[PDB]
Amino acid sequence: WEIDPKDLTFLKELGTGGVVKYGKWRGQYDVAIKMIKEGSMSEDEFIEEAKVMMNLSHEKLVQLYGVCTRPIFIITEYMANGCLLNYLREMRHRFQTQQLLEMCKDVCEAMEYLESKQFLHRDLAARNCLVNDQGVVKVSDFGLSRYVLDDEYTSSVGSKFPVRWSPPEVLMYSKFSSKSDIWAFGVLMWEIYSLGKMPYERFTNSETAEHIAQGLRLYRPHLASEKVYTIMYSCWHEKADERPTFKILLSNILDVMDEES
Ligand SMILES: O=C(CNc1cccc(Cl)c1)N[C@@H]1CCCN(c2ncnc3[nH]ccc23)C1
Repeated sequence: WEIDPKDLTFLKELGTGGVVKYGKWRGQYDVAIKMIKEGSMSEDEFIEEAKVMMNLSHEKLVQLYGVCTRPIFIITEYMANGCLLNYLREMRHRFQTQQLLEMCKDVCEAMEYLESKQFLHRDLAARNCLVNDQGVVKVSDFGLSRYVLDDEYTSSVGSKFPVRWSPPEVLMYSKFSSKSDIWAFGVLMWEIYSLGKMPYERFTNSETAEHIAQGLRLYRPHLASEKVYTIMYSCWHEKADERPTFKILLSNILDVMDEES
């Protein structure tokens, strides 16, 4: 469960927000080293659950290799093409919709696995997915929000809360469940088919919440076929119990993949 930090070679910085670096493990294996900002996380709680998130293995989940326990380190799978949000916004890729659908299926596969384990992501969004050197999308930082201490992010009334990815029952009552992950998944499909535009682009968070409370929704990205739009729209039913499962969403996505080509 614990990785010896002396086995790490740091090679390049990948981002600061704490700090993420590219490096090697025992000379050979590529890794991401996440160096957590002091005071930013409930580290004891994180460490205890870290023991659980490593048994969470799936080809479409960014793999947790271990932790170093200042700053403590989270060592994970390295994803050469970075976060899905920036990849989507690189217009040079000139994606086909078949590739976009495959991105959606990648995430849906990961989320069905998490569902089968009764594990919530709680912050699913394109900014929390990564792309590897082969172009496969995997979902990262699942469950992480439970241990972030910043209160602009903890609470539904927070300036950093994922308002645009939250169902009505989350915005009004903080009711989290599998179906708030389902809702967020549908917004993620919208992000993917919109090549990474911000959901509810011309609205504030507060306008977005009123719009959702009123029963109005995101509409169809240009690159989305009717059958793809139907899939994402189904994640946004006002009644949580009316929303599909990730198993059902996976079948719907597989069906459309067949029908395109
Ligand atoms: O990992 C995050 C944010 N989450 C986070 C969570 C806990 C602690 C810390 Cl410090 C950060 N961002 C980085 C930015 C740079 C590009 N990234 C990667 N590139 C390439 N491979 C990779 N593997 C994992 C991340 C990764 C994502």
